[PDB]
Amino acid sequence: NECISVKGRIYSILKQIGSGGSSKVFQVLNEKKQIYAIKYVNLEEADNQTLDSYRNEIAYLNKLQQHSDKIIRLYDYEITDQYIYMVMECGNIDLNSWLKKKKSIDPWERKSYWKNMLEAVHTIHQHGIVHSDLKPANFLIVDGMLKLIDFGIANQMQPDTTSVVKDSQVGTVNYMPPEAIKDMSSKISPKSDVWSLGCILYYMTYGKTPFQQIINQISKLHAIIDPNHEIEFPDIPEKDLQDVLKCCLKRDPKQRISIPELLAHPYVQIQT
Ligand SMILES: [Cl-]
Ligand SMILES: [Cl-]
Repeated sequence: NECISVKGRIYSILKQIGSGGSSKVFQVLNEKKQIYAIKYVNLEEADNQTLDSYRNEIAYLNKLQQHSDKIIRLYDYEITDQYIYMVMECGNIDLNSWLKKKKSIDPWERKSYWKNMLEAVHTIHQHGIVHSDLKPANFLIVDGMLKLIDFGIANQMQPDTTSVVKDSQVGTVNYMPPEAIKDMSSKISPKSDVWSLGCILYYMTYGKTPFQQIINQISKLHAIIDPNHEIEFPDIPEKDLQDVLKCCLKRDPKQRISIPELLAHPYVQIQT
């Protein structure tokens, strides 16, 4: 059936994982029958700003390879004026797809994923990137590890079928930090990613993001910035987890906990 050549290396297409804006992802095999994911981007009719954002995303992905194995591997790539191919490490399943099909998450699993997420995001912060759009879909489960897939630089959407890609009703403000919303009139910092990570852990803890129940988007944004609107933190066995969540979801980012401090938190450091 179909092949893709990248830097002269031939890859046969096992299957298509999804589509995007003008994008496709495929599971492929090399000549030794080792599996990879190839992202294809059609550059035809794409503007400098999008090109530049992909160029910049690739440069960062490329550079940060060496710094953390909680970043998706970029084995190789090919860029012309007409297209991009990126040869990347293939995963098992994204975190959102995984969480959506899980009844309840094992406490140990949750903690372990939490550590992976902190480390990946810590890495990008150390190279001056604030992602600013973190959600479960930005993480891929690989060998039982979470790996960050993108840096929020590229104007890309993670792979899905035709109906989802053309669905105007996807794109949540459920993970959006208060300081971004008050920005609207640079409030965004590494603390913004802490809030979003906090919403992911909260989800993995209580089965919903903090404001998921507010269905009107404008109402939801109103609740996110409203200090008087209390976030519920139901008592749970893991008191360290409960604390983490309270520390990540402080509306004032100066009061909000940082990543280096999350990495020294009991929830992360003390076992059983
Ligand atoms: Cl895309
Ligand atoms: Cl629990």
